[PDB]
This record gives sequence, C-alpha cells and structure tokens, in this order.
Amino acid sequence: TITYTSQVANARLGSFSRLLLCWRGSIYKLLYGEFLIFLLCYYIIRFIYRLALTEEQQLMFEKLTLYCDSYIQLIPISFVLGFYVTLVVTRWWNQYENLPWPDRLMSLVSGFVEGKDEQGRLLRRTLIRYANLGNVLILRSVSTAVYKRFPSAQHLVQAGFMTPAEHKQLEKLSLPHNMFWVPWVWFANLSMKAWLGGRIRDPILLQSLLNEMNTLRTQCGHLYAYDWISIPLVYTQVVTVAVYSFFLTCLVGRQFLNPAKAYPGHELDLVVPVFTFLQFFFYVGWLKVAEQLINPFGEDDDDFETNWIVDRNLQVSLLAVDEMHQDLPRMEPDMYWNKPEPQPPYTAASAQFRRASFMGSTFNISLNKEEMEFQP
Amino acid sequence: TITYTSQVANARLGSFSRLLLCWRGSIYKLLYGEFLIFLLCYYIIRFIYRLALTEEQQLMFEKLTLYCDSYIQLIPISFVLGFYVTLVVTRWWNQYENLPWPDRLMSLVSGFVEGKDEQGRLLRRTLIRYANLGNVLILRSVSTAVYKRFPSAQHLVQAGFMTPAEHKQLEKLSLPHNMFWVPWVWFANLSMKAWLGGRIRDPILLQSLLNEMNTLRTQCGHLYAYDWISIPLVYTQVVTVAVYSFFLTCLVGRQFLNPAKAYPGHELDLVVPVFTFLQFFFYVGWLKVAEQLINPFGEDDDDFETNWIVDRNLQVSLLAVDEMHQDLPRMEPDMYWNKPEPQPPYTAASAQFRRASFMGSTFNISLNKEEMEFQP
Amino acid sequence: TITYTSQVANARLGSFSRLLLCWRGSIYKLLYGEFLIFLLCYYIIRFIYRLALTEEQQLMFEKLTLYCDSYIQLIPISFVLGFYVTLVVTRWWNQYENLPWPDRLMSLVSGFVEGKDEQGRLLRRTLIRYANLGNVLILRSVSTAVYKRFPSAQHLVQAGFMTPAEHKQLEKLSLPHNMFWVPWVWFANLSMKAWLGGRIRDPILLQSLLNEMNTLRTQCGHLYAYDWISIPLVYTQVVTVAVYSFFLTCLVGRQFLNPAKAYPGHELDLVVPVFTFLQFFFYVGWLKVAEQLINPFGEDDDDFETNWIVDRNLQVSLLAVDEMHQDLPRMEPDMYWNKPEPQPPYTAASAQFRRASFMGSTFNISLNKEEMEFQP
Amino acid sequence: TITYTSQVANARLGSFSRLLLCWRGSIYKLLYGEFLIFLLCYYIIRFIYRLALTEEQQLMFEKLTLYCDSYIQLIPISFVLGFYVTLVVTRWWNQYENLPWPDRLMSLVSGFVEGKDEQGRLLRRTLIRYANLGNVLILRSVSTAVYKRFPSAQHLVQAGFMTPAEHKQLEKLSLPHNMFWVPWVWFANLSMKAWLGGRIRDPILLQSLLNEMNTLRTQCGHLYAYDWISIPLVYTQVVTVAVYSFFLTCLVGRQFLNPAKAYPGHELDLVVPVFTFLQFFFYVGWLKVAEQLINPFGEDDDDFETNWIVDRNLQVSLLAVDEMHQDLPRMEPDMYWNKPEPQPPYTAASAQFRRASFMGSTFNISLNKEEMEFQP
Amino acid sequence: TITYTSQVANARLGSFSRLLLCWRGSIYKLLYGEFLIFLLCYYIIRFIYRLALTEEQQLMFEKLTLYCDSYIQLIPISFVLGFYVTLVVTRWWNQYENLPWPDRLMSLVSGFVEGKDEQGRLLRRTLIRYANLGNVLILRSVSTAVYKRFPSAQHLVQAGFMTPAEHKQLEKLSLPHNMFWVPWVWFANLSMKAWLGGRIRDPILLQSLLNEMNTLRTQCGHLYAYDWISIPLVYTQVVTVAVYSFFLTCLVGRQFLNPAKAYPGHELDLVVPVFTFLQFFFYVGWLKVAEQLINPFGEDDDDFETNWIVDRNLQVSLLAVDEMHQDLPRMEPDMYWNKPEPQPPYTAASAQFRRASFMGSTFNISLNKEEMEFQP
Ligand SMILES: [Ca+2]
Ligand SMILES: [Ca+2]
Ligand SMILES: [Ca+2]
Ligand SMILES: [Ca+2]
Ligand SMILES: [Ca+2]
Ligand SMILES: [Cl-]
Repeated sequence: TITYTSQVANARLGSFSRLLLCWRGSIYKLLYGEFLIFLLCYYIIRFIYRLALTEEQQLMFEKLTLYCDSYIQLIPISFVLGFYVTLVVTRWWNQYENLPWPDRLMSLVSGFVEGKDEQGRLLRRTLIRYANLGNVLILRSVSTAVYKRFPSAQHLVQAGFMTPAEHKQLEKLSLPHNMFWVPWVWFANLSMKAWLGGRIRDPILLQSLLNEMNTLRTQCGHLYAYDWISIPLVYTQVVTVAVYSFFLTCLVGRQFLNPAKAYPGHELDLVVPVFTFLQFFFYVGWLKVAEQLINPFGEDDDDFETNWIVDRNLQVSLLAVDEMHQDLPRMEPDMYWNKPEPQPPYTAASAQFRRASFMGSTFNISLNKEEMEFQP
Repeated sequence: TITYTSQVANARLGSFSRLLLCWRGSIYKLLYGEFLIFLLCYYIIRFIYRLALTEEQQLMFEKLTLYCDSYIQLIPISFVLGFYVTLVVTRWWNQYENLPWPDRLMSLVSGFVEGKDEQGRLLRRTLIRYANLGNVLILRSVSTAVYKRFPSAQHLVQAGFMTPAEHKQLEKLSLPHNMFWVPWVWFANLSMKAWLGGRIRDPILLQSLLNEMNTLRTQCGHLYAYDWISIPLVYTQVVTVAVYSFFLTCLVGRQFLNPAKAYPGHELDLVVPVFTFLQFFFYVGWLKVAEQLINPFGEDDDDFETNWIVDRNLQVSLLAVDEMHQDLPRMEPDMYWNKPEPQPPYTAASAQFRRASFMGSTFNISLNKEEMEFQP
Repeated sequence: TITYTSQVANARLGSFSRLLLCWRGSIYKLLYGEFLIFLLCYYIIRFIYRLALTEEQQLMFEKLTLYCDSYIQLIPISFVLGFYVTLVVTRWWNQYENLPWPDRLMSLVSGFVEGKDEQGRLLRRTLIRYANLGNVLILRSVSTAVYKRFPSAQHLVQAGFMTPAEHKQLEKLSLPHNMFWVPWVWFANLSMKAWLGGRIRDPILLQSLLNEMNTLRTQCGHLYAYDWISIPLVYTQVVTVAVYSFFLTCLVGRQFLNPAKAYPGHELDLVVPVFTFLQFFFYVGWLKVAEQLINPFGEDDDDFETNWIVDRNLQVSLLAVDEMHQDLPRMEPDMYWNKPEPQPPYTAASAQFRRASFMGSTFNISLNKEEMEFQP
Repeated sequence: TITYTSQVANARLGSFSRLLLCWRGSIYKLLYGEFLIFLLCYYIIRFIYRLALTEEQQLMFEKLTLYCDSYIQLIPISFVLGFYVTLVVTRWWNQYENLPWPDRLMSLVSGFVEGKDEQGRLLRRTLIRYANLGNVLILRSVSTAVYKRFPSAQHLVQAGFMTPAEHKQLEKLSLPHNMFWVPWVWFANLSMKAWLGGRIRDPILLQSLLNEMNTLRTQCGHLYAYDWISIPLVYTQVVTVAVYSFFLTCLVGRQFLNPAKAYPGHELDLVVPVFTFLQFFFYVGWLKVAEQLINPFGEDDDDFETNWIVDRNLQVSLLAVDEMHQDLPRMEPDMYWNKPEPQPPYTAASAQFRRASFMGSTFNISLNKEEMEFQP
Repeated sequence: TITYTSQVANARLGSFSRLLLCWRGSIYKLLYGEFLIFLLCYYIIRFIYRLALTEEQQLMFEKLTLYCDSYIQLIPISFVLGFYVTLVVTRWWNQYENLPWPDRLMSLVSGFVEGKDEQGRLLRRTLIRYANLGNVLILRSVSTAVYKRFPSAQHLVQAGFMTPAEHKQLEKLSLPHNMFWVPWVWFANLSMKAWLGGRIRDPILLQSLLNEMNTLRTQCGHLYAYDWISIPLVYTQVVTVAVYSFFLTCLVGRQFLNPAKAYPGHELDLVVPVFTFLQFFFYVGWLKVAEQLINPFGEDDDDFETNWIVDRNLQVSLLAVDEMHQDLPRMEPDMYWNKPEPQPPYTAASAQFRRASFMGSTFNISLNKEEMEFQP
C-alpha cells in the first residue's frame, strides 16, 4: 500500500502534478519494461524501413503505414478499459472490505467473558486466538506474502498462532479442502462451554459473541471466493487483446515516413513519436491499474499489507481481551460536569475552522405575515 | 471455474500477455467456430467478387463496398456491449453471492444443539442435512451439472442427501411448484421440537439458528429468481443484432478491392484483413463474455463448480456438527502468555514485508509552538 | 416473464443467434408497428421526391438531404440510451427484489405458533393470511394483471383472500389513502394476543415473527414507492426526443438521391436503406427495453408474473403453516451415519464435473529450505 | 411528483411518444424560458450579421462562423452530462429511500404497548407522536413546502404536531444546532418509563421498539446529510460551463451564412436551425433533469410530496396505535379451511394471466437410461 | 462544505447559471493558478514563434502546429476523467457515510442506564464520552483540521475530551499502532460493569448498547481504511498524465499561425484561443473535482466540517445523556385526541401543496361488468 493521502489533503496548485514525481507504486515502475520493448521494436522497424527496404519495398511499406494509421481507433479501447478497470477497482475495494478485523469481537470477548483468574484469561485468550487463527488461515490461503511468512502449518505453530494441540486436532480433522473454517466451529463450541460453565452470564451475550464471529466467517468466506472465482479469463484476454492490438498497429502506423514523398501528415520527420509514447503511457498504465489490482494480495507496491494486519490484529486483540479486561481508567467527573453548553477550545492554527451550525436549507426562507397564517 | 489468481498476483512484465497462452476458458475456445464461419464467408465473397462478377458487376460491387465501409460505426456497438456486459457481470457476481454456505449454520448447530448421545448426533445431523437438502434441491433446479448428477429425487435418495422417509414426505406435500422450500419448514419445526425437548437450552439460541436458516432460504430464493427472471430477451437480442449487423456489414465493406482501380484506401491488396479479424476477436469475445456469464450454472469452463460445492458442503457440515461437537483442542497457555507485545517471527522470504504501522495521514503535519496554543 | 435461461446455459456456437428466432418478448414484437410507420413514411418521402418535385425542387431536396445526413450523430443518442436504460434496468431488478415472499415468515409461523387443535390451526392460518392479504393489497394497487383479477375488495372476499369480517373491518378503518398497511397492524396485534394467550411461548419468538413481518412491510412499501415515484418525466421525454429526432432526421438524410447527379456517397441507388433499418432496430429496440421494463407490473411478455406469485404464495404458505406444522419426516440415521468422509456418487453424465478442491492461490508457491526458515 | 406509471404499463405503439404531450413536469415547462432567450440571441446575431456588417465585416464573420462550427464537440458534453446526471439521479432515489415511514414503528407500538384505558391510549399516541414530530422537524428543515407550511415551531404547536409542553421543553434544551434529534431521546426515555411501569411487558419488546425508532433516526440523519452536503459546487459549475459554452459557440457557429458565397455546407439558407434547436432541447433538458432532481424537496412538479407524506403518516400512525390497538377482525375459518390446494378464481379479464409454475431451467433436460446411472 | 441546496430547490430560469457567480468552492478558485501558468506559457510560445523564429523556422513550427492539432483527442480524456471522478465521488460519499454520529447510542445510553444520582450521571457521561473520544481519536488521525485543533493527546486532555486518568491509561497501553480502538474496549467493559452493578437492568439492553457502539467502531474503522488505502497511485498518475498531455499538446497545436500562409483553419488570427480556454476550464475543473474530493478531510472549501461535527456531537450527546435522562415533557392528550381523521391546517403559502392521495397506478383502470366476473 502506497499512501499519499496527506499529499492530496487540499486541492493545491499542481496537486496531482507532484504525484508524478513518485517512483514506488508508480506508472513508470509498472510499465518501463513494456515501454522499453515497444521502443526497441519501433526503432528496429524504423531502421529496417529506412535502410534495408528498396525503393519499391519502401513504397509498399509507406502504403501499409498509411493503411495502418487509418485503422487505429481509440473509442473501443477506451470503452473496454474503462469498464474492465471499473470492475477490477470495485472488486479490489470489496476485497479490502472483507479483510477481517477482530475489534468488535475482541470488545465483546473482553466485556462478556468473566474472570480475572488464570482460567478466565486462558478462555478469553483462546477465543480471540481462534478468531486470529481463522483469519491467518484464510490469509495464508489467499496472500502470497502471508504464505511466504507461513509456508506450512508448523510455521503457524512456531509463530504462536496455533498450539501443538490445535495442530494435532487440525490434522485429525483433515478433509480434502481448505480447513480455514475449523476455528469457527472451535470458537462456537468453546463459547457454548463457557456459557454452560458460568463464564458467560447470559445466553444473549453468547448470541452477540457468535454473531460477531459469524460476521468474521462471512468476511473470510468472501476472501476465499474472490481468491477462487477470478474475473472471467475471457474478459481479461479481450481487454489485453484490445490494448496490444492497438499498439502492435501503432508499431507500423506511427512510423515516420520519408519526407521527400511528402505524404499527407508526414511532412516533418521527427525521430521520436512523442504522442504515441504518451498514448502508450496512458493506455498501458490504465491496463496496469487492473494488472496490479486484479489480485490485491500479491506483492505489488499497492497491494494490501496483510502481514502488518495480521501482526496488528494479534497484538491488539490479545491486549484487549487480556490486559484490558475489567481494567478501566478511573471514572471521575469531566471538565464539563456542570457546563450545559460545552465549547472545547480551538488552537491558533485551527481557529479558522470554527463554524456556525447549518440549520437546514429552508432556514433563510422569507415569508410575509399573510403567507404564514393558517387557513381554515 | 478457471482460476488464474496466482498468475496475476504481481504486475509483472507482460502479466496479462501470458494469459493469452491459455486454452480452457479462453477467447479462442469460445469463438473459434464463429471466426471460422466468418472467415469462410469472407473468402467466399472475395472469390465470387474476383472471379464470377463481370466488369460492370465488379464496379457495382466496388461501389457497394465503399458504401458499406462508410457505414461501419464502432461507437454504438461499444456502448451497448459495455453496458450489457456490465449488467451480465454484475448479475454473475450476485448469483455467486447467493450460493448458500452452511458454515454459520453448522457452527451454530454444533454449538447449541446439545447431547453426545445417539439422539443428539441424530438431531444435529438431521438439521444440517435439511440445510444441505434445501441447497441441493435449489441447485439441481438451477444448475445443469447438478441436475445431471441428480436427475430425479430418487437419485437424491440414492446419493444420501434425502432419506426414503423424507422422499415420501415430499411426495405427500407435492404442489404444482418447486418444492425446494420444504426443508426450511422441516428445519424450523425440528428446531422448535429440539427446544421444547430440552436439546436447545434457550429460545435465543433457537432464534439464532432460525435466523441463519432464513438467511440460507433468502439466498436460495435469490438463486431461484435469477434462474427464473432472465435478462429481458429484447436487450439480449438488441446487443446480438448490433454485433452481428456490424460484422455482416464488414463481410462486404472490408473486402480487398482490385488495386488497379486505385480506390482511396484500397491501394494495396493484402489477402488477409488482419484488423477486421482483430475487431472480430475483440467484439465477439466481448459478447462471448456475456454469453458465458449470462447463465453461470451451465457447463462452461468459467461456470461455477456447483457439484464440488455440494460435496464440500455436505462433508464439512456433517463433520462440523457430528465429530466436532464439543470436541475441542486442549486449552493451554499460548506462546505469548506473558508477552505484552507479541511479535511473531518472519521468514527470510517474508522479512521484506515487515512494515511500520500507518498512524494516519495527519501524523507528520508540523506546527510551531504558537500554532499549537489553545486560544481563549 | 420470458425465460430462456436453459437455452444459454453454455456459450455454444451461435448461442445468442438462436435467440433471434424468438417471437414472444422479442424486439420484433415490440417495434414492428413503429418500423412499419417509419418504412411507410420513408417511402412516401421517396416517392414524393422522385415524382412530385420539379428539377429545382429536386435540387433543393438533394441539398437538404446532404445537410441532414451531415447532421446525424450517434454519440449522444448512445450515451443517453445507455445511461437511461441502465437506470431502468436497475429499477426493474430492484422492483423484483421487493416482491414479498412469505417463506421466512411462514417457517417462523409454523414453528413458533403452537397447537394442533382447531384454535392453533386457525391462529396460524389467520396470521399467514394477513401476510398474504397485505401482499395482494399492494400488488393489486401496483399491478394491472392483479387488479384485473381483483378489481374490487369484494373480489378479494370472493377469492378467499379476505373474509367478510375483515372486509367490514377495513371499511370501518377507511382513510383517504391506500389501506395496504392495515394487515400488518392486524398481524402485530394478533401475534401479541397469541403470545399473551400462551400460543407463542417466548417473547423472542414474537420478536422474530414481527421482524419477518416488518421486512415484508418494507418490501411492500418499496413496491408502493416505485409505483408512485416514476422516473422523472423530463428524463424520459429527453431520451424519447433524442431517439425520435434522430430517426426523423434519417427520414430525409437517408433518402436515395438520383444517381445521375453523382453526389458523393449516392453513386448507387439501392431502394432499401438496409443500414438505416438496422439502426432503427438497434436504437428503437434499445429504447423498447426501457419502455417494457419501466413498469414491470404491466402485461408485457417480460413483465412479472404477479398472479402466479400470488397463487403460489397462498398455497405454499397455507400448506406450510397448517399441514406441515409439527409434521416431520421420521428422523433416522442417514446413509453416512459412520462415514467420516462422505462421497455421494456421480452419474455417467456428471462424472466429468468431479473436481479437486481449490486450496487457494498460494498453494503451489515454491520456496527453498533457506527461504522458509524463521529469522530471529 | 408526476406519476405516469399507468400510462407506461405496457410497451405499446408509441408508448413514450404519448408522454411528449404532457405539460406538468415536462421538458417544455422546464426549458422554455432558456429556449426563448437562446432563440432571441440567435436571431439578433443573424440580423446583425445580415444587415449591420459590411462586406469585409461579413467575410470576417463568415470565417468566424466556420471556425466556431469546427470547434463544436458533443463527446465531452455527453460524457459529463451522463455521469453528473447519473450521480444526481442516484442521490435523488437515495433521498427518497431515507424518507421516514412510521409503519413498522406504529405496528410495534400498537402491539407491544398494552392497555385499553386512557393511560395506554395516551402512552401509545405520545410515542407515535414523538416519531411524527421528529420526522416533520427534519422535513421542515430540508423541505421548502413543509417549511412554508410550518415556518415556526409555534406553527407546529398550532397544527397539533407538538404540544405547548413539548414546545417549552424544546425551548429549554435549545442548542445552537438543529434540534430534530430531541424527539428520539424523548421516545427512548418514554419507552423505558413504559417498560418500568409495566406497560411494556418484556425488555425484548422495548429493544424492538427502540431499534425501529433508531432506524427512523438514521433515515432522518441521512436526510439532514443530503440537505447539508451538496454535490460539490465545482462539479456543478463544470457541467454548467460545458453545456453553456457548447450553446454559446452554437450561437455563432450555427448561423446561416449567405448562400451566394457558396461555403461548404451553407448552400441552402433555411431560416430556422432545426437541428440546433433539437440539440438544445436534448442537452438542456438533460441538464434540467439534474436541475430539478438536485434538490428533490423543492417545489418542482417532480419534487417529492412531503406535505402529503406528513399528513398521511400522522393520520395512519394515530389510527394504527389508538383505534386499531387490540381491535382485530373476528377470527373465523377461511374459505380454504379444508382445501389442500387452494385455487383462487380468475376473472374473464385476467384468465389469460393464469400460468404454469416455472420449475427451473434444468427441468426439461433429457438424459438416457445409461446417462442417469450412478457410477461406483 | 459549501451548501447551495436552497439555491437549487426549484429548476428556475438559469438555475445553474447563478451558481457560476460563486467564489468559495468554485472552479475559478481551484484552477486560476493553473490557468495563469497555461496562459503565460501559451503566449510565451506565441511571441517566440512570431518574433524569434526565422522564415524556415516559422515554417517548421507551422508544420509542427498542424501535426499537433491533428493529434489532439478528447475521447480518451473524457472516458478516463469520467470513470476516475465517478470513483472519487463514490468514495467521497462513502467517507461521509462513515462519519460516526452518537445519536442512536446516546438515546440508548439515556434510556437504559438508570439513576438520577451522581453515580448514574457519571456513568452515562463516561460512556458517551468514551464514544466521543473514539470518534475524535480517529478524526484527528484522518483530518488535518481536527489534527491542527488537537495536535497531541495533551490537547485532548486540555479540551475536555479525555481525562488525565484516561490519558495515563492510554499511555500504559501504548502499542506501535493507532490507539483509536481503545475507547471501545473501555466502553464494553464499563457497560458490563454497569449491568453487573444493576445500573443496566437487563442484558438485552446491554446487547443494544454494545451493538450501537460496535456500529460506531465499524464506521471509524472504515474512516481509517479510507485514510490508509488511497486510490491506487498509478490510476491517479494515469488520469493526470492524460489531462496534462492533452494541454501540453494544446500549447503548440492551438497556436494562431500567421494568416498570410492561409493554412486550412488558420485564416483568421484571433489573439485569444477562447475555445482552448473553455476546454481548459472544463477538463481541468473536472480533474479538480477529484483533486478536492480525493481527500475530503483536508481544508478545501468543500471538505467536511469535522471540527463542527466534533463540537456538535459532544454538546448534543452530553445533553442527551445527562440533562434529558428521564426528563420528559408532560404527557397530555393531543389536539386530535378524539379526531379519527386529523387534518393539520395549511398556511396561505402552502395551501397549493395540499394533494389527494395516490391510490396506485391501477386505480383508474376501467372494466366492464362481464370482464369483472369470476370464472369457474
Ligand atoms: Ca497485485
Ligand atoms: Ca454459462
Ligand atoms: Ca411493462
Ligand atoms: Ca427540485
Ligand atoms: Ca480535500
Ligand atoms: Cl435479540
């Protein structure tokens, strides 16, 4: 993930211009190799046409170049790229929205599962660990970085996400499909045991716990679905064919013909086809947006930081359910204890942001005394 | 389903280029027959024009060819294809999202329905079997592969999805519509019996069970709706007419006229209309995306693997509710039992993915001492 | 509703081509009258130009024809049609999604409302009948077919949807607005009475019943809203003006001028403007998609089968709550009672659909022994 | 709101054509003034060019006219209008979806709050009145028609929406922001009092009441947000600039030059630029769609009928909670009491809508005896 | 936020025209600097071409100018701008929808947490303060204005949002990530303590409180996600490159060549390229829409008023939970106590908005006596 949110907080002069001076996650980094290949092919064709071809061969090549330049169209490519990239971006954000966060679940586990003794600690930690284990089980299934961190279940054991007993239990239950769903059954059964054992005081709290857990399960299932059901290969091939056919045609139709022939539009022979290179940057970068985002769990610069998410979730959830259980700051009257209309101060840098309340769009409507009188 | 997610994890050089070397689920496989027909017709027209037609007939055909090539437009076809294919893809993903998964339901059934005896096993298995039976009842209604697996209800009995008693009960209830809804009524009544019989301890657990079951019912109803309410036939015919009229026009307007006439744009007579073939690939593949996805429960390469889903759901749900009921791994203190800030290790291949936390876009804003002072 | 889902299960050769041989719900049926009018006007103009007009008049008409043919543009029409038809289709599917189904409600009513005696039967049947009565009350408000079936409330009484006592009660409550909401208040009060009377055992079951009922109410309210708040008339008039202005212009700009004048592009005088007719089919059918779908509760071929839905809902709901109440198939051990890994068989026609499980996109990643070692 | 749903029930001959004969909410009513201004300016320019300008001045004006007519483009205007109007229409429907309806809430209040005495009546009426008061408080904040009906809180008191005691309480709580949220706090506290006082029998019923109330609060907050957060002014100005620049250019580039000069495309001097007027109608009406819908709570013909909604909600909710409380029609066996397969009759006008059930797209698949045999 | 809702209530003559006379949040304010730079560069190029260049150099520059003007295309730029700006606007509204409001939570806290003594006041105030503290913690993480108001946690203490004890507790829990989640764990634990202490009477009320709190947590997490996961930098760079390449090309291709050469389209040498400036305004303002909205928590005119939201939320929530707890207006019979059909009056200015109820689109259908007869 490349974050530039702070750089575009305000619409300043050349706001998006400055973003052109970035390398990581940039268009240049993504398409420099393709551009080099295209440039080499273009100039190889130029040299062949200029030197190797004879007079009649050169005339044939010139006729071909005019014919090609006539057959270059940018409407269909723009249409297909726009629609396909819109789909890819929508799926990319949907895949982010299905990354599980244990925050709701950990708050419920910390509040509801009672006991400051070693049994209560163990129970809360085990429940939140089951949540985290399901999450990383799915993430290592779908993310190459997480997989490289945990290439086997024994790596999960060594990293503390799973205990040896849990690993043995998983081995016992082995089915010929992904076992990422098992920690949810474990969580449900352990929560039921906690309720029956008196650690959870009321069944409605148990229902809340299991509802949050099931929300996490639905998110992980959506992650699995996105990993499994790719965008149809035919659509991807169609957009790829459109782009690459356009630029294969450009390789010939954008050659600088010999000026002496004085063909229409070829009067001046510049060596560098600047507009064709700009079109390459535009269209191939538009395609590279999809190429990077189509699988957001790879290792691109703009792909999600799954390993950081795993680490943060583990730390935060364990802290929330273990150290923060029934550990509250002292409850004392606040600064506005007897202030009916609290007005927190503003700093010098923020005083300009003090605003009057918006009362509605009808507030300033003006009516006469006659207009405002109720009729019978 | 053709999965190429691992191949597009990163935006590598020619990432989408390599996908052009795939056959299953490919554009080539989908439109090779249509392309062969188009090619044969094009060259039949070419031979007729070149040999059969007389001088005046050839001049008439040339005038017709110019007139046709003038009347070929790619804006409306791109518009209609983009919108129609977007609709088809949206419905395709919506239909995936309505495939029922018993995972939430099976976790609840495993946790809440109590008893390790043969009655508890039977009750849990029967409930989850009712869920699975409703699912396959709808799937065999909407999926041709599942139907070919279970062409009759007796096949469901032979496959273990339904018992003979359940088959007799279904026959007793026969109405002149699809009976996929019956297992939900059965599930509700059996859950109520379990609660009244003491197997379910609290009515809120019963409400959770029935909420998950009703979610599954809503998904199955959406599957039925998508199977029943097709995209309006008029829209499909409109897009088909657009595409096929375009290429019928191309059959004449893209013929290579005799060079001796030296018509504008026909100076060089290549035999193969390469750009017209590229346009065929592009547009007809764009249409074939919709043709494949319009009914995602057929037998195309990219259609959903419904039979695998049925098998996996049966296995996983039965295991979850029967063997995993109150069968938990030993609960022991974890590796970070007294570690306030757990830091799971990284491998050599994944050390590069260790990241500092993103603290927010306002973290690095700089303010002077005067700026940060509160004003009265 | 015209269902062709089975015909497009697979992307076969000419899959959408075969759909051009359909009449019901087809483009031909929808626009043949408009096409006949357009054809008659076109040829009337042709005959007037060819016979009535004098030499100078013919020259003026030819200049007008060139001027018109120059002023024909297909970009704005495609834009507006695409956006407007997308909106219409979105609203069409939203209106389908708000058709109420009593399946969740009937399952809850069958399970929760207890008693096999005549009072329990009457209570369950009355509750589900209130649901069905609200549904048909709204449907006859919004659907012309349902209205033609039930043109008055006395027709509802004669058809069994409402009792004479309910009709009298509705008459007593008459307000100067649609009374489709009354059965929901009746349902709520009757459910409360059932709970207070001991027929519903716990208030959480009552909350479930009323939640499902309120979901149905929200759907019916959305149906009312779609019936009431039409797509803004100005937008519809704008799209209509675009289409009809385009083809009014075509009536003159697409006339076949006299060849002897040898105008550019008019060298050959074919009598039938085939491309203009194809454009008519395309654009007017695109508009007819919206014309058919703008009100999906009319009597078009592709409009919803509301009467069938009403009948099916009544039959299914009454059967579910009355005959299926606490009437379960015998609960016996299933075929996989002691089979840890059930494998339901495949038929000969379906053996090809047996698939190996997809384990995730990271499954086949390869790492060396050094790469997989945890670092300190 | 202009409702034409009944007029477009079926896709009849010239279905959208007849809608061109409507005045209220029409394109003509919306843009006749702008069209008159444009027409006057166009013909003023025509007269100036024809009479005032000298020969050299006329030649300069002709060169300018050709230059302008060359610089008129309809692609960007169509793009921006389509996207902007799509956004406006989406927000318009979202704003409708956030209009609060007390139907779910009034059903719950009627059912759950017990007591046929004057205290129960007062409690139910007060709760539903708090709901209605919150609704109109927000509506008069955002709707000009409702504001004109209730230009002050004393008008709310005189109209019966608020009591003098409630007005005094609101005055006591006055904060420098919109107070539309207060009735929700009142409702919550009154419901809690009713539960503690025994009028609400179980806390789960209280939770249902407050959930429905909070749904209404969320809708009212969304109404406030839409009133407050306008579509960014820059976007609106951009689309306005596009449209008006297009037609300012047309004012000169669409002038009829003197035929004697025989400029290309100006051979015939018709006085009325019919196509330019059609383009004006199309594009300016497309913009007027957004102009009307951008604030749907104004007083346009197609703006929402907020006053009717307020009146209907008050009447219906008071009737539902007061007169309909525990007032049910007599519960008697229905017409299909012992009819396992009820078949409500059809009228002569509706017999054509009797349909056979759709059994699924796989129903008619045919398989041989060999194909249907299970394999081991 | 620039609100112009009241100005566009009705579609009046020149409704959007008047919005062109606005400065704050306007296109002019956003792009005047870029326009000045573009104008200066354009006229520098003009002067160089007119004075510095020699005859042959001027001819070369003229050929270059024709070549450039030929290579200027507005289809791809419009496509990419439309799609990208649509994405930006969608994310902008989504980010507004995730701004937390404590209204549902404060109503629940006021109702459910009992006790008019100093302990009950303290408990309610502390809970709602935890909600507000979580909100501002996230807002100061994502909003530059809020950060400038609270550049440190000690500023939060000085402003009354946090107590010194809470600050010490936060310091104790410090992890190397954003700690905005801590107040939710605090809230959950304090609510559990209140329930165990008898201040919350039933666990279902506790479940309601925690559900509302968790909704707020989900909103704050979405705010964090939008702050962290920027729109992919490659997409932004692509759109920026498209726009700036277009106008860099215009800098040369839109120069006014010397009339004496009488080049096609350059007959008249006006000094000001008015259409190019209009295109600049259009396209660069379209881009500036995204530039302003890409981060809606900056300090642009149209960015959200986060500081006002924070202040209003604090004031309203404290008032709701402290002063409004069990403080209700006197409950007395309303004005329509015995009025079965209440009709609140209309004013003279609003009498025109009195409407008859819409009874449904099928109300006015006419049928004969034969048509309405049920058939057997
Ligand atoms: Ca990636
Ligand atoms: Ca398919
Ligand atoms: Ca219809
Ligand atoms: Ca309006
Ligand atoms: Ca901003
Ligand atoms: Cl609940």
